[PDB]
Amino acid sequence: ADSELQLVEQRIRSFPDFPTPGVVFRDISPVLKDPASFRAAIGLLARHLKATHGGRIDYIAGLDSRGFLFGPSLAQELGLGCVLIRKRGKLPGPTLWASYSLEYGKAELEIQKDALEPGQRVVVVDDLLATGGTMNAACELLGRLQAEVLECVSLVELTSLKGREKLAPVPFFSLLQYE
Amino acid sequence: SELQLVEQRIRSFPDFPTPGVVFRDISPVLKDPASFRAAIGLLARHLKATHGGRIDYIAGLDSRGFLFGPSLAQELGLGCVLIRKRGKLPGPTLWASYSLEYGKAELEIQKDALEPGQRVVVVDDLLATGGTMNAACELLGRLQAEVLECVSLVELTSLKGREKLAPVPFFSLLQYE
Ligand SMILES: O=P(O)(O)OC[C@H]1O[C@H](OP(=O)(O)OP(=O)(O)O)[C@H](O)[C@@H]1O
Ligand SMILES: O=P(O)(O)OC[C@H]1O[C@H](OP(=O)(O)OP(=O)(O)O)[C@H](O)[C@@H]1O
Ligand SMILES: Nc1ncnc2[nH]cnc12
Ligand SMILES: Nc1ncnc2[nH]cnc12
Ligand SMILES: [Mg+2]
Ligand SMILES: [Mg+2]
Repeated sequence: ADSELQLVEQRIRSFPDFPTPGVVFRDISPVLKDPASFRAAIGLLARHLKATHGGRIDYIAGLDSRGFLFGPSLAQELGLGCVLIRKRGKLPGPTLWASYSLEYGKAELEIQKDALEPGQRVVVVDDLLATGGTMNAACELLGRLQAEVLECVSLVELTSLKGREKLAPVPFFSLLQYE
Repeated sequence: SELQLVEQRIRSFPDFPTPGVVFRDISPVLKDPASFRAAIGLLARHLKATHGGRIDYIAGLDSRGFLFGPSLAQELGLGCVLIRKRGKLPGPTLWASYSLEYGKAELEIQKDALEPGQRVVVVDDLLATGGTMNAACELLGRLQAEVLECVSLVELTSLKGREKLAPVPFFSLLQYE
């Protein structure tokens, strides 16, 4: 058992029935508050991506909002820029947008039309994968820009919600798996 | 020239999200690794110089504040606490309503985010009217935290955000009218 993974796992805390009945909410806040834990999370993700893609990445894409907490740090670790995929209405200039559902509601994601040029290689990062709706919407938009999505990564994966399978055949990797 | 790497990576869009606003887009700073690194480094060096070893935590403001908070905290060897838009955080919370340049909103913080006395520097991407950053200071004030300083990448000086935070020290890398 990797001690690095334990530093992350030990800092996840759970709240039942938030924000709606029957949801078991995984709170990442303690990971951010513990510098040792955050550093471990970024390092583990970066190690995976370095080994899996050999540096052949152009940009990291961070997902509004909790994905914002990991995107830039991960990109910086890898020497890469970070592109923003945001909740609809937040980004200026020409955009594309897509509707989707997540575990406990629905929303719309959006990306600036000039965020990526055709052919550019991207890895998508978010804090947690659940139903995979949010990540799938991100992949759909990056596809509209003719970007190649190499992989999607998160800190946490809720495997009972089968988000992984929803993303196929786009590869996926998480640090931690809960039901 | 480190500052110029940041300066060169701000775009502007008139009348977004509403008429009368000139929107400063930070996307290009994030997209250019050298730009982003320069920004974090400039912020970190300022804070180390100003506060020595007296900062306990960085607090980053949902959402665009999240882009800088964790990086800045990591650079300084500190943890980052989250101040989120109301409704987003689990557990017992405090919240406060406020006006920003182009709308109204509400921020929230977890009651156990901080212990009384602990010293915090608040980070956000951009300071306009100062309403957001002020609301964040209020929330920290209710937890009896000591807010040492507020910082941002961009400051819109004609909106007098600095005066709303006074006498709390404020520092920004870039200034526009
Ligand atoms: O796999 P899914 O079922 O789509 O759920 C996962 C997504 O939902 C949450 O975001 P949320 O919409 O709560 O916004 P936030 O990031 O601002 O918390 C979470 O941060 C993921 O992005
Ligand atoms: O100085 P003020 O007048 O308060 O305005 C500045 C704030 O407004 C913007 O946030 P916004 O509410 O647009 O949400 P976002 O961070 O998700 O873009 C920006 O990110 C600052 O936090
Ligand atoms: N169960 C959960 N916990 C935390 N964030 C989530 N986003 C979607 N589902 C979630
Ligand atoms: N003029 C502006 N540009 C970008 N972000 C902002 N947040 C508040 N006012 C803003
Ligand atoms: Mg999210
Ligand atoms: Mg903001």
